[PDB]
Amino acid sequence: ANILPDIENEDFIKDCVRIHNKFRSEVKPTASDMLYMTWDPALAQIAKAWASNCQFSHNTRLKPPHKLHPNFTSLGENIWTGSVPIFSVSSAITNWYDEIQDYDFKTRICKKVCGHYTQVVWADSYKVGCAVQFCPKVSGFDALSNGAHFICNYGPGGNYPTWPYKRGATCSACPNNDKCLDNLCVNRQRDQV
Repeated sequence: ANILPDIENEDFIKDCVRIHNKFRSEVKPTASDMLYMTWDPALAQIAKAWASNCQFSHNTRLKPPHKLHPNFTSLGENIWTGSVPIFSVSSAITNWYDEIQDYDFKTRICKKVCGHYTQVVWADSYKVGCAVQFCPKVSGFDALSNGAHFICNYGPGGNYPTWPYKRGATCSACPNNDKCLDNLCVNRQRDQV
């Protein structure tokens, strides 16, 4: 019934990009510097290779002295793991974003887990690529069986110890001369796939 898409499936790519941007467009407080996010198939291959390990833990080669993508020094990563029937790109990314309920923007205090949310709305991250793997078992879950294991990687990586974006009037601190589209800074060069 539920299809787990491959990393080149055009609808899968559209869903990942559109749904990330919708959350980035709609943040509160408004963001002055939120970059428009596009797909990167090299990031999706990286996510594919790591998701294939079926581990609920970060790719060990996201930071120096590794360099998996030739254009980013450090990569970010969000992981979602759950049942095949419940999986969709929309449900997984929304589950990441909804950690906002536990994040206090003013103080950066997180009541539980907030680093999926912060990476979704990380202003400086502008490339994403994702993959979902079918996993008979996922390490780090004992009960789960025959699950969907969905990984997105982000370039450049976010989740530095600072606010995920610069709060301010939308698009008021875009790079260089960038124009604004739905509250996002766009740039023909960055945005090409």
